[PDB]
Parts: sequence; structure tokens; C-alpha cells
Amino acid sequence: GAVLSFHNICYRVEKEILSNINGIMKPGLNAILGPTGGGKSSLLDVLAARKDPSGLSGDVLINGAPRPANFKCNSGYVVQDDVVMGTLTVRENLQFSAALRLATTMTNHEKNERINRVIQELGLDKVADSKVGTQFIRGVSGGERKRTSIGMELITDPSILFLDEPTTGLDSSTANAVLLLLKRMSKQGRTIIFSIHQPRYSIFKLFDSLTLLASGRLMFHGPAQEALGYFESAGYHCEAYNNPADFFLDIINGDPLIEKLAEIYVNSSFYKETKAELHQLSGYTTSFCHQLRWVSKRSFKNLLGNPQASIAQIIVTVVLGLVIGAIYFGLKNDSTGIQNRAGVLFFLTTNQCFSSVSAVELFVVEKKLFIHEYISGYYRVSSYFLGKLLSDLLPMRMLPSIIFTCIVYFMLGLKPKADAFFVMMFTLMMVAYSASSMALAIAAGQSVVSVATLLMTICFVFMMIFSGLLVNLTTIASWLSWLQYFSIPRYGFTALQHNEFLGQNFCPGLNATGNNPCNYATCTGEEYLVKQGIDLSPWGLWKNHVALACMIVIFLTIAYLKLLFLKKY
Amino acid sequence: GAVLSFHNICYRVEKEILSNINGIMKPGLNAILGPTGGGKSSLLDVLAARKDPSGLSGDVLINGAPRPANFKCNSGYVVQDDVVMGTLTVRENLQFSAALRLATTMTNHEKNERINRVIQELGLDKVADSKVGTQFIRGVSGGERKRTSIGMELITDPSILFLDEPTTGLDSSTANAVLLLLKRMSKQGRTIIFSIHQPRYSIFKLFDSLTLLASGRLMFHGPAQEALGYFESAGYHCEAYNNPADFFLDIINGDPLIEKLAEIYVNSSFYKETKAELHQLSGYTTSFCHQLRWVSKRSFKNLLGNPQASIAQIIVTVVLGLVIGAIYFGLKNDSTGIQNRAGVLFFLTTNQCFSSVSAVELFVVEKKLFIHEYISGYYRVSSYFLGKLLSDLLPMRMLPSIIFTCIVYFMLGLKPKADAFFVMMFTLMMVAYSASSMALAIAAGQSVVSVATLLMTICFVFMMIFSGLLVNLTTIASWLSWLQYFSIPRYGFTALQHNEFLGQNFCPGLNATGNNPCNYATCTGEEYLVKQGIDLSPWGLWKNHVALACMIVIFLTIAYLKLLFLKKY
Ligand SMILES: COc1cc2c(cc1OC)CN(CCc1ccc(NC(=O)c3cc(OC)c(OC)cc3NC(=O)c3cnc4ccccc4c3)cc1)CC2
Ligand SMILES: Nc1ncnc2c1ncn2[C@@H]1O[C@H](COP(=O)(O)OP(=O)(O)OP(=O)(O)O)[C@@H](O)[C@H]1O
Ligand SMILES: Nc1ncnc2c1ncn2[C@@H]1O[C@H](COP(=O)(O)OP(=O)(O)OP(=O)(O)O)[C@@H](O)[C@H]1O
Ligand SMILES: CC(C)CCC[C@@H](C)[C@H]1CC[C@H]2[C@@H]3CC=C4C[C@@H](O)CC[C@]4(C)[C@H]3CC[C@]12C
Ligand SMILES: CC(C)CCC[C@@H](C)[C@H]1CC[C@H]2[C@@H]3CC=C4C[C@@H](O)CC[C@]4(C)[C@H]3CC[C@]12C
Repeated sequence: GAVLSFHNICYRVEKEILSNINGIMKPGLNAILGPTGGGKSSLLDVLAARKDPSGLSGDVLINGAPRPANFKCNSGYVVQDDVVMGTLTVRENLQFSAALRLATTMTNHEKNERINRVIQELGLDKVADSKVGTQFIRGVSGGERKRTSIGMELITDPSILFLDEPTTGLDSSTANAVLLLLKRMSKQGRTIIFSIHQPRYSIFKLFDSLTLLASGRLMFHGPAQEALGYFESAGYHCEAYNNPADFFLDIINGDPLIEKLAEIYVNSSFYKETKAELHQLSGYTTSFCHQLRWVSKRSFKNLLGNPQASIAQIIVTVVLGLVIGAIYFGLKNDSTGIQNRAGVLFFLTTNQCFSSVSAVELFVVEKKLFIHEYISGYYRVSSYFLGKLLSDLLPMRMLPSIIFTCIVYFMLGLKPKADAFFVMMFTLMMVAYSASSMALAIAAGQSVVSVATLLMTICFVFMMIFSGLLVNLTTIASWLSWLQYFSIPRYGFTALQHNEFLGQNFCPGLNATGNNPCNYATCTGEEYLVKQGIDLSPWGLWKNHVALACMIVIFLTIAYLKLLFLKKY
Repeated sequence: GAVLSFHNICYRVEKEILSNINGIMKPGLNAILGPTGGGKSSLLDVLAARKDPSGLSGDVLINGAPRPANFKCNSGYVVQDDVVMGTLTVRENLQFSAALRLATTMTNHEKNERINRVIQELGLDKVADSKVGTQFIRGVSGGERKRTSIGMELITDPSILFLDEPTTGLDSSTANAVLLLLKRMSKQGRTIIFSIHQPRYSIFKLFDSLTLLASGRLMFHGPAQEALGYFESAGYHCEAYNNPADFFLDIINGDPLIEKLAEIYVNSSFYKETKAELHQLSGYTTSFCHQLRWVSKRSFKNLLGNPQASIAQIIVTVVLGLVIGAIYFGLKNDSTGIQNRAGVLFFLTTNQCFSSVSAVELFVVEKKLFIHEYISGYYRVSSYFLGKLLSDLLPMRMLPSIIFTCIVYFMLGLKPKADAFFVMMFTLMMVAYSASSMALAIAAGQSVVSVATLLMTICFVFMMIFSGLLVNLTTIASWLSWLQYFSIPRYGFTALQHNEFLGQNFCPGLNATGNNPCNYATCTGEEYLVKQGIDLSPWGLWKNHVALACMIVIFLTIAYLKLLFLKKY
């Protein structure tokens, strides 16, 4: 089997969370234990290479050789809080893990067989076709979600398996079942390493090695059955009916003292034996397209499975379209035509911009999962980015524009030509994409959403002021005019105006015989446009669209760089 | 001491969470134990009268007499999740509790002495002058927050003290310290009643009575020390090094069975003895002004202590004011004057309306605390409502209007008279108050905020469309025009227009010699107003303000009725 032998570890983050730690984790159900403040999860990550190598200051050595570069890929790790996708079926999650982790050369049949074997081992065949739990509804119980995570890691038939708090939040019976399962797995020769919180003695009866850590020091390392003898030799005695694990924790808590216990251990025989043994010992798979395909499939399944956001979006869009069609129904080429036309176009543009502050949740929600799967070697960050965009951002931002136009354009009696119709659709879509892209660039690489939302709203108000309606941009001062070139709504609104007002007459019965509209009348659309600053040449419309495209590219690239320079360790 | 003797309890919510429960809770450290699904907190609330009496179907009797009407006031209850105010100092929270609970007749000196005694008993004198923990920063540790809650309840020197999960989320040492404190309190003759989750044997060694509940049935009731003997007599045996509490939970879990255990208990000697004993036994302070003063003081201290919301509000308001002053600087009486003036007024109005969707959090956040203190008899709901409004809603909604006007009115070159200036200020304030009041009426009596926020935004968009700028209300159809009378921004915007445009000329160099402005020019403000539907008489402005006031009153009354008919039990 595998023999993971740490030695003289010291990790500096210059607070030193772990001071001096040596041991050997032979095959079996090895364990790590101690108070919450003690560096147990930290040590676990150190052994699994999930922590920045800079602070590390010791020699980790497996089976007599230094850790291979591909270690994380050939050794599983199970996070504390399950990251499985509730909106998917158990077998679907295992299938995703199998498809990306296992080699491409293998056939789909072999991978399906392996998945069946794993489900059989973990006893999940009952729920192999059930939802894993949206947490709005729970297709499976907590224990089965945990077993599913363990299965995802087990797909590649790992030799070394790390776990963090495998029994936390579970009921006593569920925890016992999980740990008995781990004991069965270890009997096969698989080295299991894990951390726990105040285990029961039925659980503690099953261990093969113990590692007790407090304030970053090694109180004990050796066979669990003999830990009680060691402490009793130290003088501390355990009354019956008291769980020995709690007894160790009491001894640590003093119910300073901790350094005294460390000194005792260094004087111990176990330490000498372990040190002698240590000195004796010292003596991507897949292509880009495949990753993109699979992550996009998973994202779309989640998108469908969670109907709240999508369905609410479509319904609100339709209702707004119908209401606006009723209110602005039958626009007239009279004194009030200009007001209503500009108003509706402004409203549509702002609705597209302000309805995209819900894109912050795209990457904020799935930060932990992305980090875990990137470290574990599932996929690159490029494939995650493009697949997630192509599955979530593209369709649900393209739809509202189509709904709005199809509903309003004919109820409102806007221009009857088709070239104008599709320009309206394209312009609204580009506004939505650019706004959502900006939201991504602002929200990417963040775990808190509120700050991002506030920032987006503030930015959008300051953009809205510089839209043509409220301010008459020709009037703004020169030292402030240049900010108008940073506004998405300005480009969209200007394009829509240039599409609609051109070739419209708003002075009925002028008769042009006196030929005097007083020069204060705004009797034509061209005149209104030039008075608002717009350009009547065909270049104006297309330059607005061009600017929107450039903003899209800029913001998406920023988001990618923010993900690629995120702290993943 | 006190002797709380329940008997033949049965509670129906017609799922019957509690089936049949009898016992006697003599003075000391009585306890309630069992699985999470078991009705332990439910039984606790039943005994403390925190549950609707309708479902209850048994006789609760204290010291031989039925529960007095003023029981909740003379018996403390400690909620699971601490409700203390982080933004206050420990002694301040205890002072608030002392001021409202203790009688008015007492002097302040006596109440201060009592507070000092309580702090001395609980050993909080060290942190008597420290912040209780915003959870952005923690002035005190979790154990001290818990001790503070217990002190708030202890102020009135209660005879009967109920607790719920006093050790959940605490560390082992902290939990032991808390329970040892409770043991010290009980040694003085105070009946303590509480519920716990998987206690340690060091804790379990301290009890005086035990009540084991599973699936709403009484597995055991008697001395804790003898529970192990009872179960061993039943046949189930406990291996050493196993916590007896976990042993009982295992027996319940089967590691149906539960009904079998209930049958055993009914056959037991303890049940017969308890039944015989039971049959033998059966054989506002303060004035309104005081409550208002104290709750308002606490609310203002919290408002100051948490600077995020307030300071961000002021800063954003100032920045917007300066930006708008720069952009619209020097309004001119030319063709573009009308556009810019209407735009800025519309923007200010909408900013006041849309910045008030942050008032939903006023009562949403503090629902649990309000319910707890109302049941416990601290204050009426009227005083809470008025004090909370008078402390939070009034000043922070009045300030932005003043900032906006003082900043913009002179940079923009609006009307130079003062009567107009103060009308602008008053109108903006009333808009803010009415909008916040509507948000309260929508959010009061809710624990989820997101739905309220979405509703508020939707309402405000539909209000905005019917503002005069985008739609030319004179044009809307008759069967839809009547909705314009439900819009706050319409009233505010109309009032501002009527204040500004009156007596303004927007056609420079007309010379009035030809006297022909083409009738399409809008050469005067009065003409613009009449074309938009407004009335030039003085009544229009004041009727808009009147409507806003009526909306304020309506919505506030609705909020009060929603709080007064909330489910507090
Ligand atoms: C610290 O400082 C501040 C903090 C906060 C606020 C204000 C502050 O300081 C002031 C107010 N927060 C409100 C959060 C929020 C989010 C989304 C919306 N929903 C739309 O905004 C909208 C949606 C449309 O369709 C869905 C639409 O279609 C036409 C037009 C829309 N909005 C406008 O037109 C408009 C105009 N002015 C505004 C001024 C301030 C805030 C929002 C404004 C919105 C509204 C409010 C919360 C925190
Ligand atoms: N990246 C980091 N930066 C600063 N301090 C850290 C970092 N990682 C760990 N620490 C410190 O190391 C100590 C050990 O924390 P540890 O990881 O053991 O938490 P834990 O509660 O034991 O984990 P678990 O959630 O499994 O119980 C903590 O006091 C923590 O402040
Ligand atoms: N108001 C209510 N309406 C419907 N069911 C209720 C209500 N109150 C309690 N119950 C039911 O009673 C059962 C007992 O819940 P209980 O109050 O014991 O929760 P608990 O987890 O034991 O409390 P704690 O948070 O202290 O652990 C639950 O199954 C719950 O569904
Ligand atoms: C880092 C962030 C702010 C990106 C900001 C990029 C903005 C300011 C840039 C991106 C592309 C740019 C546009 C590219 C093309 C043209 C056509 C030209 O004849 C007028 C300016 C105009 C319309 C530019 C305005 C400024 C612009 C929109
Ligand atoms: C229950 C909720 C919706 C409260 C809604 C109340 C609204 C619709 C009511 C409250 C007071 C009312 C106003 C009372 C007085 C006047 C003066 C009158 O010459 C024109 C109508 C006008 C301006 C009313 C319009 C409708 C109004 C604003």
C-alpha cells in the first residue's frame, strides 16, 4: 500500500499555525484529531498539496519517494461542505467526474461499468436515478449526498484518500454508517486519512492511527488503542462512561499546559520509534473541446432544473412588454410623438441594463466548486469560463430582447420596415451582453454578492444620467462631456433613436406655405436628432454597436484574468 | 421553591407533535433530552406559555396552583440564537432590560445596583463596558454573549428560568463553564429547565432530573442518575467509555421501537410514583412614553454604531448632488431649458423613491427580537412602531433631500426665490417618507427580504411610467388614466414642475412683434404645464402634497395592523 511519511513539518502563513509535526500514515483508517483551533484541516491540506508550498518547510514523502507532480490527480480529497450539484441526478454527477477525470482513450462503456461498480460499493444503486437535492426539495438524504462526494473521488480508484470532517451535521447513525463504509474501503488496502470533531467511542474503536493536534503542536502520534495507555502513563486518568476522545480534549483544554504535553510526547517511546522509521525511509488528460462540452452540459442541466430565475425573467419580460404596448399603443406623429417615442426607447434600454445585475451570481455562487475542481485537475479555467458563458449568459440574455421587440414593435406602431426591426433586436441584445459582461468583470473572484450589486447599481445610475434623454448632452461642459463615452445606455439609446426618428414628421398640417415653423418647433426627426447631438450618417448607428462590442470584449477578458489570477490553494 | 407539574399533556398543531407527557420539575437543574425531531423545544415553550393555548390539552400547574396570567413576566426564557444587540455595550443591554422590565416606581440607583449584582454573579464585570459584538468585530466571546442573555432574563430575579439549547455552537470548555454557572444558580433554590443536544458526561453528571422525548413520547422521566439503571433493567447495557447520553439516543434510534420504550416506561415504577405525586398535587408595568423613550434610545445607538448604511447613504447623496450640479450647471432659458429642467427634477424624484427600498430591512431584520420582547412583556407594539420610526426612518430619509437641494439649487440656477427653495425641500422629503412608508407596509411581518425588494422595484417602475415625463398623461386612454393617481413620483414631479416652470420664458429674442410663435413652440412655462395636464392654480402644488400625506398615513397604519396581527406565539 501507500505510506505517506511527513517529517519535521513547519508551515508559516509570520504566524506559524503548525510548529513541528512528524509521523507516518500507514495503510488503514488513519485519523487526525484535536480542537477546532488546532491545525488539523491545515495539516490535511498540506499533505494533499492543497496549500501554498511557500510556507511549507518540511519533507513530505510517499512510499519512499517525493510527491509526484500529478499527485492531486491520483489522490482524492473530500471537502467538508458537499459541492455536488443538487439539480442533477447522482449518476449524472458521477458521470461528469468519470468523463473528465478518467482518460479520454477509454470507451464510454468502460466508464459506465466503473460508475456502476462504485455505486454498488457505496450502496447508492437505490438513488442512482434520483435528484441529489436542490435543498428546496431533497431527492436523497444527507448521508447519500456525502457518499456521492466520496464516489466522485473514488471513480479514479485512488490509492490515497483524504477527507475533511466526514461526520459533521450528520446524525449519529448516518455518521456510524459512513465510517463503517470507510473501514470497509480501508480493509481493501486503501490508505484513508481524515479529520473529525468529537467522535463517539463506537467510531473511535475503529481507528488504526491517531494524530492529536492542539495550537499547532503534536500531542500524540501512534496507534489509537495505545493513546489511552500513553496518557494514563502521563498521569491523567479517564473515568469510565467517558468517551476517551473527550478525555483527550479535556486534557488539552486543561480541564502553558499544551507545551508540557508536547514535551512529554517528544520524550515518549512512540516518537523515538517513529523518528527512527522516518530516518530509515529517508535513507491535462482531456482536450479543450471535451471539457467545454461537459461543463456546458452540466450548466444547462442546472439552468433547466432551477426554474425560478429563468421563468421569472421570461414572465416579467412578457408582462412588461404587454403593459408598455398598451400604454404607448398607437404612437402618433403629433406634438406628443417625440416624448413617447424617446421615453419607451429609454425604458427598454434601462430595463436591459438594470436587469443584468443578476449576473453577479453566475460565478459568485460556484466559487468553491470551481476552485475544488480546478485544483483536482478536472478542467482548465478557459473551458470553465467559455462553457459557463455559452450555457447561462448567452440564451437568457438574448431572449428578453426578442420578446420585447416582437411584442411592442407592432402594438406601438414604430417604423414598419424590417431592417429597423432587426436593428432594434440586435442593439438590445448587445446592450444586455455588454452590461452582463461588466457585471461579470466586477463580480468575478468574489464570495460576497452585496457589494457587487451596490456597485453595479451605482454605475448604472451614473450611466443613465448621461443618456440623451435627461441631460441634452450638447449642453454639458467640455471638462465633463468625455464621461458620456463610458455609458452603455447612451450607445443603445442613440442607436434606437437614429433607427426610428429618421424620416418622421411631427408637425401635422404645417402646409409649408408660410414655410415658417418658428425654428422652435422640432417639426422633423432629423432636427430633433441634430439638436440632441446625434449624427444622421449611417456611421452613427454602427459606431454605437462597435463600441458596445469592444466593451464586451474588454470586460470578458478582465473577468478571465481575474479568475486565472485567483487564489486557488 | 417552585414545583412545575405538567400532567397528561397533548398538543395538536392535526399532527400531534406531543402525545402524552406527565412529570414534575422540582427545584434544581432539571433537563430535557432527545433527538432533534423530538418535541423538546416544543415542550419547553408549552411550559413557558410561548405556544398557542389552542392546541394544548393538559393541566400545567405550578406550586399547586394554575399558571398565573402574569407568568411570562415573572419567568425568564433564553432563546437559542442570542438576540442581544451587538452595537451596544453589555451594561447597556442589561440597563435596557432593567428599565423596561423592573417597575417604574423604583429609582435608577436601585436598578443600577441590581445590574451590578447580576454582572457580579455571571462574572461579566470584566466586559461590562465592552461592545457585545457586531459580528463584524467581536468585543466579547460567545460565552459572554450567552451569559449576557441569561443576565437580561435574571434581572427581575426570576424563580423559574427556562433555557433552549444553552450549549450549541459553544466550545466544550465554554459549555462546561455555562452549565457550571447554571448549577451554581440552581444551588440557590432557582428551578432551571433546559434542553440540550448530545451532552458530555461531565455535563450529564450534574443533572437532577431527566426527561427523554422521542417522536413526541415520554421514554423516561426521573432522576438522571437512575436512568442508566432503568435502561439496564430494560436489558440494554452500556459499554464503558461510552457517554450515557449517547447510549440513550442509540437505544431510541434502534442502534416500532419507540412505542415499545414508551410502554416500558408506563409499566415502570418511576411513572407510578410521579403519577401519584401529580394526583396528590391536583388534590404593562411602564407607561407608554417610557417605553418609547427607551426603545428609541436603543435604536439610535444601533444606528450610530453601524455606520455602513448611514454613511454610504450620505456619501452617495453628496456625490450625486455634485455630479448633477456639474452636468446641469447653468440652466439656460433657451430651447434646451425645458428638457434639462424636467430631466433633473425627474431624476431627483426617482432617486428619492428608489433609494427607499432599503427600508424593508427596518422590521425584517429584527423580527425575532421584537417577538421575543413582546411576549416577555417589555413593551407594546405601538411604542415599538413609533420609536423605531422616530429613530430610524425620520432623520435618514429627511437628510438626503436637504443635501440634494442645498447642493444643486444654486449650481443649477433654478428659481432664486426662497419660497420655491423650501417647497422643493418639503416636497422631496414627503416623497421619501411616502415611499419608505409603502416599503414598510409591504415588508412588515416578513422574515424574507428578497420578495419584498422585487415587489418594491416592480411597483416603482410602474409608478415611474405614469410620471409626466415619459408618457404625456393627457394622451393616455380614459380606461387607464385613473392609475396615474396611485403614483408617488407623479405628485412630487408635478409639484416641482409647478414650482419651477411658472413665470419662465424659453423663446429668446421672440420680440412678440409678429406675435406668432407658430403655436408649436412652447415659448412659456405655463404653456408647457397646461400641455402636460398640470393646473396653474396654487391648489395643484398643495393637492399633490396632500395626497402624499394621505398615502403616508394609510401605509403606516397598514404596517401597524400587520405587526399587531402577527403570529406571536
Ligand atoms: C448606499 O447608497 C445607496 C444604496 C442603495 C440604494 C441607494 C443608495 O443611494 C442613492 C438603493 N438601492 C436600491 C437597490 C435597487 C436595485 C435595483 C433596482 N431596480 C432599478 O433600478 C430599475 C429596474 C428597471 O427594470 C427592472 C428599470 O426599468 C426602467 C429602471 C430601474 N431603475 C431606475 O430607473 C433608477 C433611477 N434612479 C435610481 C437611484 C438610486 C438607486 C436606483 C435607481 C434606479 C432598484 C433599486 C439599494 C441600496
Ligand atoms: N490562509 C490562512 N491565513 C491565515 N490563517 C490561517 C489560514 N489558514 C489557516 N489559518 C489559521 O490556522 C488555524 C487552524 O485552523 P484550521 O484549518 O485547523 O481550522 P479547523 O476549525 O480546525 O478546520 P475544520 O473546519 O476542519 O474544523 C486557525 O487559527 C487559522 O486562523
Ligand atoms: N408552528 C409549527 N407548525 C408546524 N409544525 C411545528 C411547529 N412547531 C413545531 N413543529 C414540529 O414539531 C417538531 C418538533 O420540533 P422542535 O421544536 O423539537 O425542533 P428542535 O430541533 O427539537 O428544536 P431545537 O432548535 O431546540 O433543536 C418538528 O418536527 C416540527 O415540524
Ligand atoms: C476599461 C473600460 C472602461 C473599457 C472602456 C472602453 C471605452 C471607453 C472605449 C472602448 C471602445 C471605444 C470606442 C471605439 C470606437 C469608437 C469610434 C470613434 O469614431 C468614436 C469613439 C468610439 C465610439 C470609441 C469610444 C470609447 C470606447 C467605447
Ligand atoms: C390602499 C393604498 C393604495 C392607498 C392608495 C390611496 C390613494 C389611491 C388615494 C389616497 C388619498 C387620495 C387623494 C385624496 C385627495 C385628492 C384630491 C382630489 O381633488 C383629486 C384626487 C386626490 C389627489 C386623491 C387621489 C387618490 C389618493 C392619493
